[PDB]
This record gives sequence, structure tokens and C-alpha cells, in this order.
Amino acid sequence: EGMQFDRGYLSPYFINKPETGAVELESPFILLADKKISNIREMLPVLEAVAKAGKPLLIIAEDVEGEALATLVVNTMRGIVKVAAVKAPGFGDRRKAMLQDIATLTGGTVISEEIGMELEKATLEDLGQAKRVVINKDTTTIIDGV
Repeated sequence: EGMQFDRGYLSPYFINKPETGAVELESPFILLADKKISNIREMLPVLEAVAKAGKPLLIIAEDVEGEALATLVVNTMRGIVKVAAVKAPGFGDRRKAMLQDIATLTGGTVISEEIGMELEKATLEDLGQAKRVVINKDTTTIIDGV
């Protein structure tokens, strides 16, 4: 089964499983960010972290756009980074609540704009973990969250 929400990849170029036509990440770390990520400079700490741990990264945020989404995608296409990004589900307080539920499910911490919750201060410990994540055009599924 696995927890599944109605939000798909923010880019088909995150697809790493041709035979499926979808994104499939094994033993991924999951960044839960209740905010819009537009600058990759802010993402570097987490990106360095997952790379050192040798695991791919799923990003679930209010939105991943602009330069951050572009840079992320090109580097994914080039095989330099192992990531997939999707929008958090819901709107208003529902978004926050669902992000927290996913956080609890995966043992992660929801990064935000609040003091001490900055994305640039995020560590491997703030990331949720799951056995596998599957993302297609319409949905994201988190399987066996720690």
C-alpha cells in the first residue's frame, strides 16, 4: 500500500525508471519543507548530506521552483544528483498538517521559515526515511516509512 498523495513529479526528467516511466527511489531520505524552495544554495547542506550517506532524496515542499528546480533537474539528468521533487499536498493548514503526518510517518522534521527551522540548517537527522518512493505524473507514494 504505502502512503500516497495526489501530487506527481515537478518534472518528468526526474524519471529514473524507463521501464516504468516513473520515478523510483530506494531507501530515500525525504526532505519535508513547508515553504517554497527557489534557490539551490539553500539546498546544498541537505544535498551534501544525502550524497555522503549514499542515498537518493525526495523533496516534498510547498513548491520547488525557479533556479532550484532547474538546477536540480539538469543535475539529475546529468547524473550528478539523485533527487526527485514534488509539491506538498493540500492547501492552507491542511498542507502543514499533512506535511507533519508524513514527517511522523517517515521520522522527519518539517523545515519551515520559522527561526531554527531553516532549510540551510537542516541535517540528515531532519530528513525522513522510507524503504521506497514511487512518483509518477499524478501521485507520490511513500513505502514503509521508518
